[PDB]
Amino acid sequence: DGWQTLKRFLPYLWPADNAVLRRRVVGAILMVLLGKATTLALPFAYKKAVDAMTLGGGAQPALTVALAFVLAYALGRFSGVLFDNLRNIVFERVGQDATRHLAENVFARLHKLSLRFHLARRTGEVTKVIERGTKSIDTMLYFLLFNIAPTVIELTAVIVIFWLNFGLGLVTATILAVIAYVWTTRTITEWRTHLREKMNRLDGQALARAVDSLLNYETVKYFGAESREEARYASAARAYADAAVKSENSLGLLNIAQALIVNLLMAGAMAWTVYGWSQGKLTVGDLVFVNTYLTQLFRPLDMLGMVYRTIRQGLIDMAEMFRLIDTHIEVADVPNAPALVVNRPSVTFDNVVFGYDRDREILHGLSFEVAAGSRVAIVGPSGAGKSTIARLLFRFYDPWEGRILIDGQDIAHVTQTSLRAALGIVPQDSVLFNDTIGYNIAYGRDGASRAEVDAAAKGAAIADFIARLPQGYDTEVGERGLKLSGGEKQRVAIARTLVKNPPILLFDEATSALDTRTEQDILSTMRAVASHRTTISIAHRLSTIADSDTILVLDQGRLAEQGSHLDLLRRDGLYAEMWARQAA
Amino acid sequence: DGWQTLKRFLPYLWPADNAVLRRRVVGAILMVLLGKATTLALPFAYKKAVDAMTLGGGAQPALTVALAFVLAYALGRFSGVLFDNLRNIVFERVGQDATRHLAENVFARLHKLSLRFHLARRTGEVTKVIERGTKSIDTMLYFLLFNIAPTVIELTAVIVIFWLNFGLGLVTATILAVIAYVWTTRTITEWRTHLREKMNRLDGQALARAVDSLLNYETVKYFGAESREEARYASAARAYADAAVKSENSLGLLNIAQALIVNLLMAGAMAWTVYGWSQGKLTVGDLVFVNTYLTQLFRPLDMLGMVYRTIRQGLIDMAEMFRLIDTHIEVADVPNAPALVVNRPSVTFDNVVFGYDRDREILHGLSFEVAAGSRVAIVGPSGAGKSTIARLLFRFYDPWEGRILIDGQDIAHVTQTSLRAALGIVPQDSVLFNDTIGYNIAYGRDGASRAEVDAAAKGAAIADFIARLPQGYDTEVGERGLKLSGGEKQRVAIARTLVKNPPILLFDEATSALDTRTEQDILSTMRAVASHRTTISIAHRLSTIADSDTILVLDQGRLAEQGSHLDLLRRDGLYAEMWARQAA
Ligand SMILES: Nc1ncnc2c1ncn2[C@@H]1O[C@H](COP(=O)(O)OP(=O)(O)O)[C@@H](O)[C@H]1O
Ligand SMILES: Nc1ncnc2c1ncn2[C@@H]1O[C@H](COP(=O)(O)OP(=O)(O)O)[C@@H](O)[C@H]1O
Ligand code: VO4
Ligand code: VO4
Ligand SMILES: [Mg+2]
Ligand SMILES: [Mg+2]
Repeated sequence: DGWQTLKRFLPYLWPADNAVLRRRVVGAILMVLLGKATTLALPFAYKKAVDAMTLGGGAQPALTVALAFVLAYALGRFSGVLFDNLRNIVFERVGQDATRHLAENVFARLHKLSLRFHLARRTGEVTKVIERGTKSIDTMLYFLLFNIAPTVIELTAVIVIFWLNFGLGLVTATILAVIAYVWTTRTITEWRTHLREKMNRLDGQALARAVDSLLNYETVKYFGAESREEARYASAARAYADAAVKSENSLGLLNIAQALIVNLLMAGAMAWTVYGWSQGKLTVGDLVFVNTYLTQLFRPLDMLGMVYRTIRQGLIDMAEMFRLIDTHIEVADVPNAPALVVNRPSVTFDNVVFGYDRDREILHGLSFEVAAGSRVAIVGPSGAGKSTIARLLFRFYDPWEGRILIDGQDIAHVTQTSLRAALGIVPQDSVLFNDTIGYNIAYGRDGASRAEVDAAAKGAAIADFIARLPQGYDTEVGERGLKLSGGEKQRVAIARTLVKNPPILLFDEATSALDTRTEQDILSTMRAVASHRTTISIAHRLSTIADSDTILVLDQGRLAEQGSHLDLLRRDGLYAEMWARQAA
Repeated sequence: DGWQTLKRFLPYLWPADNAVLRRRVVGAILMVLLGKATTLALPFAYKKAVDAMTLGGGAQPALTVALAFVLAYALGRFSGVLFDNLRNIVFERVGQDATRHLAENVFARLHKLSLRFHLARRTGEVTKVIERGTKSIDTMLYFLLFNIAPTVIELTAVIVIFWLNFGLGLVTATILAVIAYVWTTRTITEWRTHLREKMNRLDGQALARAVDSLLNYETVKYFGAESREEARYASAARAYADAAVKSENSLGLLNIAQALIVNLLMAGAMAWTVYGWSQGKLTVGDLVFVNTYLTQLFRPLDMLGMVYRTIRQGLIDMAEMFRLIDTHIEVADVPNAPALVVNRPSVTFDNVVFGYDRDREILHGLSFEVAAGSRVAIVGPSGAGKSTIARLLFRFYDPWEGRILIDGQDIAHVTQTSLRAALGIVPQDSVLFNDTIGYNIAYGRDGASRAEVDAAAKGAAIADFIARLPQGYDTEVGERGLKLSGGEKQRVAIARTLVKNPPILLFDEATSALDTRTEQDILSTMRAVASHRTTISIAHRLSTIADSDTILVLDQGRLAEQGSHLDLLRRDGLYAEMWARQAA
């Protein structure tokens, strides 16, 4: 509930560092206290000012006493407002710092979590949650913190004052009033919360549908599907509006009940006071006093019945953000993991059995050894699952059984960072940042110099194409570089991995989008650049890999045939069939 | 400014076809008027109740007179709240309907706009603006509409009452108070707005950067670049927080000045009233009367100073939404465009000159004719720009000069819908909706039956693969189909286009991710399905298109060679070189 959320948020407000920020909170609390004391004082001055005017005076009738007391009243009101604005000004920095640290922590945690949480994740939910939560925590914190506590202080103070100045039927009346108020408010809020949860869930679903439609604009255009999308959005919007109408009607009923109770209590107290006046026990200033005290007390509470809905939503949103921060990490490093030390880059697969889900096993005891410095190819027909090999090597997931070794070391027992530092990959579908081509190429290593980018662009055979562009390296690619052709994007990917210069390199359909001459050029660069590293090339078109040291042919998640190109042509098996057929 | 935004928004509030809602708005305004009248009346009753009890009495001036008037006071207070909540409950339906129609209009317009918009922007900004704006308009409409107009009514009424009951020094004093109030508020708000616009732009930029970081999770993982993104986000967040601190300081100063003016005016009025009382012109009830009137008047205005920031941001966002709605459409249908009639599907290109930007011309007077029913291929090396042809054919852009005709008809003069209805395309990068495989295949034509999907899945040679999946047609595939292999995605794309059954079909490197046997299979299906349509196949690997009726070879935006496969091999030109090289 909300109480747990606030208890979780409380450590951020009173940090255990920054000795400077801690003092400001104390000062702000002191300002709050002075403001309350002044606003509490001013009605006693008003009551006495009224008392003086009627039934004689002490020096002069009203020339001096009435003027002095009216000016004291006005100056008091102004002083209270001044203190309130001063507390706001002093406090605002602590809040800004607290929310900045919350945002930074959530961002870091989201980058640390496992990919399986990224494979099915809607863009709209994450973006909406972070934007909404930052705005939410600022609004909720200010309204919550600075319009509830002083009212409690004033309620206790008023109880004390009634104690000191009257008989205690007033005390019993007010205590019963507060008890009724709390019980009624709680039961109504309980009824209201289920409908609130339903409304919020429907809103989130509608927004995610809308974003997916907008994100697939090309496909919606190709098939003329505009009307279908419009109807699909319209239905969700109507359902949401209905739920909202029910929610606000219940809010209105709760507000009417609360105002009835409050005004009943005021009626009763004023009546008892006038009855007491009839017997000559009390002056009429007592009447003015009680009236002013009650209205001053109840103004902050009546203010709230029109900011309720927002505060509620804010509290929900903050709970949501903590929920996101709490989800656990599926794949983590072991305790005290040693660093990876790569001296001779052999690769061993030892009886690896794996699948994404327990109901579909994909690899069936695949074992093989890739010798250091050798050039090997991995081929198979479609659906083979060869792209898992690579995804497993980077430890995006762990094997159910068996193990992977690099230089004789179990990759489950080493640090993730050294492992991924030792490996380079060129994937099938490469994504570009929304920035210049020069930034995208320099991204491979921290601080890439002009010489490294020039060398890589030469090795990638894109130098002339860039030279003929008007803006050169500053040509914008757009979103996912959708402004560049496929061969251009694949060349940028090759350049990136060239800039990394990793000891072990993986080509994952690296050449599939290029023309023949470009292909032969980059293939020659790849052969030259492979001098003393382990290179694994996964290719569809066999002619580009026929000179490999060894070829692994996978079918249906297992190793069907293994050996050199000549051995497989002699065996007359699957490889021979594939190659012969393709040649014709 | 805000005034223009509100004037634009007002037609949504007072509709013109339902008529049911129009009566409800009238009823709500009537309730507002009753509530204000009651809250205005009850202080006169209080002043008189005070006047009766002191210095005389009509009958029994101790219990009967005082009880009736205090009870009337309490009942009046309660009745005002009751009317206010009743107006809220009655009005709530109109707001929901208005915001629903606004959202629907923005969605439809966003779908109608030109592609060059989409390819220039970030997903996060548009999603943020639509979510933020709907929440913004609802909150702003409620606060704006129901906490400003009654204060104007009350101020005029109080002016009238002072007129009727006193001499007009009070009137001039209030007039001067209002004039000073408005002038001060305007000039301070003017200073504050420049800082506000900067704050908002900085926030938008930071959020866009964050979303692009999250959207490129794979690449950021591949290069261990987490620290760079964390620092990059952190700096923007600090800049934003600084700007926010300046803004709130200026708001605090404005609030203090306003409260000073208000409390000075009350001081003066009550002082003058006491001075007048000293001469016996006025009873003591007058003091309470004036005090209560002023406090009741100013209580709604003191509250606004703590909802100001929110309303301001809301108004900004509502302006933003209309700005988006107004942007003009680059490519529009001509007036009275006739429908397309496809009787003989020939395609003519007539001297088409085009480029994306006026500083880089890509096609240099390309002209050609594709005869109805022929099988033509378009080939070239990389960067050729052959991928522009299709985008031009669908009229995503217009030619600078020349024209394209189908059956002889200028495509610029026909309706966009009939034109795109006659064309099918299989693009290089195919996008999947976040849903099941069956939904994605059935999407090609509205209401697609089970027989058509079965026939298409057979023709695409994916039936066995789907049969071996546990959930079959109900298999989830992620978003952008990132869960499927490349061959699977390309097969789904082929199936969609087969489901459309268009008379003209374009294969844009359709066979690129498949193995040899799958390729030969689908190539046979295509050949069979091509019987009486025009088919244009753009292919990198020449062997797959050697049997075409004719092949067009493009280089650098021009036609290098044209003719049948044997003619080009005899010519010993570019085609011969490319083919020979690839074969070896
Ligand atoms: N995220 C995933 N969730 C569930 N199944 C998956 C996922 N990714 C891949 N699969 C399965 O992995 C196989 C694809 O492996 P892959 O090596 O990419 O084949 P290909 O080389 O033809 O692209 C498919 O059978 C697919 O169903
Ligand atoms: N949307 C675009 N905006 C700016 N330049 C573009 C855009 N699309 C293509 N270009 C340029 O067109 C050429 C590649 O276009 P394309 O037709 O895809 O060639 P190809 O057929 O070889 O893939 C490049 O020069 C590219 O910069
Ligand atoms: O997308 V292309 O440059 O390969 O024709
Ligand atoms: O679908 V694949 O065989 O190209 O990775
Ligand atoms: Mg694969
Ligand atoms: Mg291309």
